[PDB]
Amino acid sequence: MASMERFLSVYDEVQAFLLDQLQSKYEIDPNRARYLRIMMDTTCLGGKYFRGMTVVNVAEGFLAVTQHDEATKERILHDACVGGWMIEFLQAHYLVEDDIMDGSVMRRGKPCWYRFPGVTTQCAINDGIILKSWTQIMAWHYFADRPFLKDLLCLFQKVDYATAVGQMYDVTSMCDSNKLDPEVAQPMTTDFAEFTPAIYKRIVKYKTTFYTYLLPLVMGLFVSEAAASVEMNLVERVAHLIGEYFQVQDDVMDCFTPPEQLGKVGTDIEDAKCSWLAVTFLGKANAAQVAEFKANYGDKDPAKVAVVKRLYSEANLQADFAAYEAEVVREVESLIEQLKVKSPTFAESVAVVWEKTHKRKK
Amino acid sequence: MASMERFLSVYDEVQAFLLDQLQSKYEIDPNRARYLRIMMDTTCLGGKYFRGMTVVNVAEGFLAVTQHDEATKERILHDACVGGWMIEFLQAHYLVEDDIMDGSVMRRGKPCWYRFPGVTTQCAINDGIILKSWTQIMAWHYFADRPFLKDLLCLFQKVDYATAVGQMYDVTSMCDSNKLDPEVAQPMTTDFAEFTPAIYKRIVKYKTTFYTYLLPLVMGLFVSEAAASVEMNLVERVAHLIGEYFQVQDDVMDCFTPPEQLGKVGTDIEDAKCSWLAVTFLGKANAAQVAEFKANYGDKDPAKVAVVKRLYSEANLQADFAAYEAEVVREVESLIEQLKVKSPTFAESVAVVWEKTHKRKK
Ligand SMILES: O=P(O)(O)C(O)(C[n+]1cccc(F)c1)P(=O)(O)O
Ligand SMILES: O=P(O)(O)C(O)(C[n+]1cccc(F)c1)P(=O)(O)O
Ligand SMILES: [Mg+2]
Ligand SMILES: [Mg+2]
Ligand SMILES: [Mg+2]
Ligand SMILES: [Mg+2]
Ligand SMILES: [Mg+2]
Ligand SMILES: [Mg+2]
Repeated sequence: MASMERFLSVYDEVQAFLLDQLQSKYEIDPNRARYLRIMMDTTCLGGKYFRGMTVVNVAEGFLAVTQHDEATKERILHDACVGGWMIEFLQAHYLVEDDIMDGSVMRRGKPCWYRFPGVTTQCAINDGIILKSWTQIMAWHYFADRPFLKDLLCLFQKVDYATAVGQMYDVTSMCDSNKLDPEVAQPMTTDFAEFTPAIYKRIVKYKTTFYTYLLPLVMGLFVSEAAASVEMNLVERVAHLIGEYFQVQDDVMDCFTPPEQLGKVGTDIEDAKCSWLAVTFLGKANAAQVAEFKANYGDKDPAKVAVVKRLYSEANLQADFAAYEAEVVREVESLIEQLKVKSPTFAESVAVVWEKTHKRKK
Repeated sequence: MASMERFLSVYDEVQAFLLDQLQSKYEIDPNRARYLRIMMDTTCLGGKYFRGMTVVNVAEGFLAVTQHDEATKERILHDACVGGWMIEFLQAHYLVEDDIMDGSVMRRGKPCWYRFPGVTTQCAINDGIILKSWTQIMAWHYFADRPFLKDLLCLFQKVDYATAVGQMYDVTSMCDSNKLDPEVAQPMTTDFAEFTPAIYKRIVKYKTTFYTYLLPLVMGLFVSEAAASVEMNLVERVAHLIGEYFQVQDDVMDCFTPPEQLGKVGTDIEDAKCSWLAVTFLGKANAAQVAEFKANYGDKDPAKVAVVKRLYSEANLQADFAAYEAEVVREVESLIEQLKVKSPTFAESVAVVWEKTHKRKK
């Protein structure tokens, strides 16, 4: 796609500025500059760029239906790219830490950043922190004169906070709430009482929906200066729904999608994560099925993992997924329909975003 | 001290707001709210609060020499406390990650946060991230109406970035620059060619001086609205000097100060850190001394650590420290003298900050 290459060109423009600043104002040596360049490329590139490209196509939508000088058209497009990358970089930040947390071995077909021989966990933690720091630097540089600044930084902060809170919920999802004690080591849940749709929804919302759909959609609105034209309660509502779906997809892909296609090696079962599959299974399984699940979940043992994957297949889970997908298509159509009232151009943007998500394989 | 208890009361006011927001807008359950409260208390409290109390006494300085209503006097003091805590929280953030990175066992007399049985490294990484996130939340809440907002956030971002960059330099200080390769595992330096005053100064500057002296001093100036009265080039110059000293202190304390007094268990030697002691030793040691240092540095082996501590003691390092301290007192007096020209009230503030630092034991 031609549009994806134009977005990727602003990355090179962003990377060159970021590395020159390091050299000119932070006294970095060539080899450490090289290291961070490699770190940037590995962590930030290789993905679908769904999040970056959403802020671009929300922005383009308005550009087709708005009178602007050629120069303004150009600057809004450029703004959409920097906004895109900020998000991309913000995700990169979260991925790096997520991988050390979930103990993953592979991201986007290459090894996980911390698993690079010359990196190790002790560098990666800081590398991630720099990735987040970058988002703010490229904000204060590029958007220094822009009206939408205070508002962009405020949303960024808040979206970021939700993500950290969501991450906290997720990494402690295999614990019993009432047992949580910083002084006593945490045992897995034996009863799985916190594997409810409710508690799962709560997790997904904060860890996924804010940075994945809310942020790019509203960021496209900011760069366009079109926040006022749409009803923000709908955007929050649509973003949390497509966001929920996007994470449900990610969960099934973890178990049933081959790594070569996925680019990721599954880790949920071995980590006893409160995934949609675990929750949905427990949502329909019988007494014998449940007991066998309890005796097998949360182990790195290839046999116990296989017993669970068989338990999922037998429970006919891809039937439950198609019934969930059917109900989401309804509610997304609904909300897109609602969005036409005030902003037809943003309503289609959401129709396109939903389409690309509802279609993904990796 | 009475002033330290008043600052600590705003912490309780900050913590209560932060935890109520979680409950009201982020759907947190009592036990997870309890967890973060404990996490906040352990990471943020227990320290000297040098950084928080500096923004307070810079602010008070101006208040004694400026006409203000009782209400304004009160609001500026309150602002100084929130500014103080932001910094305290920003440090807390860095400490948590620093401890996993340096592999430390003890912070402020208690175990390192990640070493709490009920925490583990996988939670701690995110906990740290939340600590940083908090600083921004309490910024956007408390300083939403304040003129100094854009300027405070901009400095915070930049100071934060330097710290991450400084951290990057520090964790890779036992490597050879030219060998750094994300694909090849990193061997210790055998030649120690990057153990120069220059390279050490470069490290300390970015990892310590920005968040420890620059940030609180200028933050006190912002809350007072007094940035214009002082010359910023002097503040940057004085903060990087006292900051250098503060880190030099931290290095000697690592080796020669007993943990019971320090609250920390030393880790530099075992990690082959580019510390002031290592650099200063190599700066005066002979051929036989150097070779023995090379064959012993960077090991967790109690015997090899002891051989190094003896090498430091023999090289009469506390003579070199007193000559460095003497030269810093000169240059700090100098800069304080320079600061009297435009701002006598801030000049004393720096005279007091230097005094407390030059006096510390822990
Ligand atoms: O399966 P992955 O690693 O793609 C994941 O969705 C990433 N991720 C998603 C949301 C927040 C985050 F920090 C990280 P998860 O959390 O491991 O499921
Ligand atoms: O000895 P410590 O742990 O007090 C240290 O100064 C902390 N610290 C200082 C600066 C930045 C940072 F992230 C952390 P160091 O780095 O381990 O020497
Ligand atoms: Mg995760
Ligand atoms: Mg993961
Ligand atoms: Mg997953
Ligand atoms: Mg360190
Ligand atoms: Mg340390
Ligand atoms: Mg130290």
